Amino acid sequence: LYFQGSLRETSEGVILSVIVAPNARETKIVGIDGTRGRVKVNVAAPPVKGKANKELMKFFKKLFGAEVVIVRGETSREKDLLIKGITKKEVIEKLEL
Ligand code: NA
Repeated sequence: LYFQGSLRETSEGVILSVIVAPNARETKIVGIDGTRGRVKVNVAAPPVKGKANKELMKFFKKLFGAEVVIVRGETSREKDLLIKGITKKEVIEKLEL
């Protein structure tokens, strides 16, 4: 199981496909869902008032040093994040740290 199954590079940056679980002890990557092609991300925020979406974006903006926006799944557990202006190679390097 590699992170490459959860990423693709468009003209704008990298779309990182995640599957979240809120109410977690710590925001962190906890796995890879090999069937869905998504990174399993625990989010230390409640799923109310957009707080889990905010925490998710904050985590990845800090990790990648780039603006992160939700492009699909704002009200789903399965969310696609656009990491603007970054390459897939850079995203893989940072996910593997
Ligand atoms: Na939310």
